[PDB]
Amino acid sequence: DVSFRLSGADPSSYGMFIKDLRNALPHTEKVYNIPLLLPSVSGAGRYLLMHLFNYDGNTITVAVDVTNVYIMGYLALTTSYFFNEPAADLASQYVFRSARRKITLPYSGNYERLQIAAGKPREKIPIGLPALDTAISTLLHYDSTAAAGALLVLIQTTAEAARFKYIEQQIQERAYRDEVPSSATISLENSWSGLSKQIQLAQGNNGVFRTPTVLVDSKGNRVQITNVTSNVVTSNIQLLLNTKNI
Ligand SMILES: *[C@@H]1O[C@H](CO)[C@@H](O)[C@H](O)[C@H]1NC(C)=O
Ligand SMILES: NC(=[NH2+])NCCC[C@H](N)C(=O)O
Repeated sequence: DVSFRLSGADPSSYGMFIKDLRNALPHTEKVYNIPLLLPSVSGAGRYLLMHLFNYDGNTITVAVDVTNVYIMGYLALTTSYFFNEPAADLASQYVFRSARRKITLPYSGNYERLQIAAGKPREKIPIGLPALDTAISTLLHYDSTAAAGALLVLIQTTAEAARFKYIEQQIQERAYRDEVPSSATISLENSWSGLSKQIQLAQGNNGVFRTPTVLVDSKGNRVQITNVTSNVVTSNIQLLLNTKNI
């Protein structure tokens, strides 16, 4: 398990949490020095538990699929909540079985559905450590519209930060003041599957991507990534989605 406490949190302790989260994900290979997530894991070992504590010390436990860093569901007191998705339904066979009741949320966990449920795109939802504290608090008591927004915050401040150092740093900058994600942040989130694939394809193509990946940089300019010498590959991305899952 990994844990993060918002009480006394600062950029350093958040950084330690994200490092723990990355290190909890199993891999047998690295591809261009980036850990390659496993094609599959059977049984309960597929799921990592993240224990998150809000500023008041109340807690939720979030189940994460270790092959893709997707959040499947979470436990709040004696109630479990899962996305309306076959993969989350499967997760519910292994995690939080001692919950007194299980609620299936009225949406799947992908960005498009969550944004529809929340009533706003995540370009408009502030993120940061205060937003994460709020999100944990929201998830403690069921409200599906509010939860969709909280889950968008949760996904970006945990999973997305684990995947990209740039995103981790963006959250560190928002340790004491929320701010909507940069356009670069959104671009990276949207491109993880694509980048993971092209980095793996580059292995037998002399470090060259079979298909260029288009991204937005910190400045707001649109740029093409074509090979593994790009800063996004050498410095930023921290986990690769296995091509068998793409
Ligand atoms: C590879 O990407 C680097 C970094 O962006 C770029 O400067 C260079 O033009 C590219 N080289 C090749 C051979 O694709
Ligand atoms: N990167 C993440 N933690 N994403 C959470 C979403 C998980 C959800 N099961 C999905 O369909 O993606």
